[PDB]
Amino acid sequence: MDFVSGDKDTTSVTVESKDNGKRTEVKIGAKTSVIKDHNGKLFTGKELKDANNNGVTVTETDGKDEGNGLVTAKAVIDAVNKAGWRVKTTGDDFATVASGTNVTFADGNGTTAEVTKANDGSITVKYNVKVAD
Amino acid sequence: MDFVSGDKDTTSVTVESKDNGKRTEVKIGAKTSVIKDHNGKLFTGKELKDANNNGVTVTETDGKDEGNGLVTAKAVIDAVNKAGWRVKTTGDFATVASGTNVTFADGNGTTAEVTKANDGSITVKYNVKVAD
Amino acid sequence: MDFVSGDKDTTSVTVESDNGKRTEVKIGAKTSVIKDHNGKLFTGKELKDANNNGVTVTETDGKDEGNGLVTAKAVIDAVNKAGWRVKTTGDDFATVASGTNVTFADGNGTTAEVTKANDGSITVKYNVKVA
Repeated sequence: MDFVSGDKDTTSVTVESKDNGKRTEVKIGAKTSVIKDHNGKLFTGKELKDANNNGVTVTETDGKDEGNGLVTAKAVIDAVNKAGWRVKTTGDDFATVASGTNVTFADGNGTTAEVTKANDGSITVKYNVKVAD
Repeated sequence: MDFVSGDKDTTSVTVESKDNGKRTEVKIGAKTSVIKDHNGKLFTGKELKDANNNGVTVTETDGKDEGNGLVTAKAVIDAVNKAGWRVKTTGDFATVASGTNVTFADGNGTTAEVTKANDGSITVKYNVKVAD
Repeated sequence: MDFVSGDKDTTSVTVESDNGKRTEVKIGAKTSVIKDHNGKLFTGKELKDANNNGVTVTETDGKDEGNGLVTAKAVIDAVNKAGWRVKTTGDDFATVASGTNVTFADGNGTTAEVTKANDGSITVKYNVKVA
């Protein structure tokens, strides 16, 4: 009887006999991959390790990770929670706006901010000008 | 022959002999975790159940879920589709999820101009309207 | 002696034998593909049955209801192609995905000011330029 896996990356089955005889244990585990991220954009281990060098510290085990294995709930959740779109900050680079981050469209000098949300969920942002007298 | 699993959270293997005498069935399954969300931010079961109290009803089974198990496609899809960034509503916050249309329109004495570069980068610019 | 799986969609266990005496047991994990359209994530069946325009979905993915597990690449590719749409005046709509730079620039008689607080909260304000 042989025990082989469908996909070597998703499922890992190893048979050992660490009892020096007659006791054959079959270890069945799920190989999981880690999801990385940078500048609000999700990256794999190999991509982030090979393409980016600045400000990032990637381990050797994560460096060889090409993201072909499965993922847990926590990994996905944290990945999305660290992912989003970047906005240009004036004072002159970029700031990462992830999911759940509050963005307030306020009014300033001689302007009137009007941000509305329809029942369909569609967002309409509009600025007005006030000219009296 | 022994049948043990690598990780108890990702994989669950149970050996039983309930199917009558001499018939020993080995059930091998993958333990999956559920993904929750609130205000466009993804939370685990335990996180959503324990941190937030208002307007939310989380079951006891989901309350103990720490998200150490695997996840299915539909769960991830719905989670992302219920996740996004919040905007201040002037009338108090509104959740902007994936795929929802955000229209930058112009109003009184203003001119909306939203352009899309080849890089995919969006440039939003407002103008003032002074004719004659 | 039976080898059965808990969920047929998440886990697949098959016992096979080509001639006599060699019985191999293949255990693999059935994975589902995550699709997307207009920045919104869809399953295989949903995209295939509900959407007709501009999209070509295979039959194997057409029956996919997204009940199986997912790999890292699938999730990563799915999220990075998902996001929120903005009205472009050229018009129509434009899909803004994750990691995409959105610059609030100033124009005629306007002054753009986008600031980021310590909380990470973004405050965008427009000013008027009257010299």
